[PDB]
Amino acid sequence: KTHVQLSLPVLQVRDVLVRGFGDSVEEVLSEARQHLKDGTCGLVEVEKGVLPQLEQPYVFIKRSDAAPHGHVMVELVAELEGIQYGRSGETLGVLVPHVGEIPVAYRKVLLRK
Repeated sequence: KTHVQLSLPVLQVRDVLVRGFGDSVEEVLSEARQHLKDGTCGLVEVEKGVLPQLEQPYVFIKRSDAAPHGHVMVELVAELEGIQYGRSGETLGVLVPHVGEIPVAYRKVLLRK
């Protein structure tokens, strides 16, 4: 399937134990996609002070369309030293590995895979 319905656990930035997916734009997009497939991917909602507490490169989910079955359509865009790889809509948050942190909410998304 080109799209997969996911429910992503929303994590508080200060709870996150593994603060990025790796060391290159290509690696973080790779790892993010693997974790999304394996149900081991969390979402941190971006506000003032959040991104400097996480590791670059960043992986965002961005709204790709204006929402089947409550699931917002999203795609992956990476960022490293102020350059983004991809072009999409508004940021829903930054993806991180999920290793058992307690979420505050779930974000229903339809991921372009």
